[PDB]
Parts: sequence; structure tokens; C-alpha cells
Amino acid sequence: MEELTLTILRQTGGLGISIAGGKGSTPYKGDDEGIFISRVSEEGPAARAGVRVGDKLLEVNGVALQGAEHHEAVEALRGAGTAVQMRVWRERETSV
Repeated sequence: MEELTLTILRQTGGLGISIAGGKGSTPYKGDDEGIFISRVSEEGPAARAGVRVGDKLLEVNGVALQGAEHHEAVEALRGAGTAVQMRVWRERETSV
């Protein structure tokens, strides 16, 4: 399963993740300007939904985040509603 779809029920104090990257923002990696999950709260909603650090954000509640700006991604995550559907790309292994 390289792409996954995860459902996060929003809660007091947010989804429990941090995101990094996006077009024009400091990149998370050297070969990808995309939006990545840079941190997952151990005890937060996203962790319980199965989200993992390093996941690349592809879509949030239907909003495509490929080639998106950091700001658009933050806005989609912050305004998405009681539940958030997140489509991510997951690498089990990284070529170096």
C-alpha cells in the first residue's frame, strides 16, 4: 500500500500533526518540494487514524495538494470540518 486514505476525527487542539514543504516553502526533502507530514503527536487523532511521519500529503477532503503551496495545505487541514479524509503517499523504503 503505497497510497493510503485515512480518516481523522477532528478534536480539541487539532489533528496532532505538523506539515512541511509545499511550492515555494523550505522543502522537507532534497528531491521533493511537496507537502509532508513532518511530525505526528504520539497520542493525537492522526496517530490513532494511522498517519505516519514522512507521509506525503496528496489530498485533504477532496482538495488536491500536489504542487500546492504550504498555505493552501494548512488551510485545507484547518478548515476541513468534523472529520478529515487524508490521502497520503507512504514510502516503506528510501533509496539513498
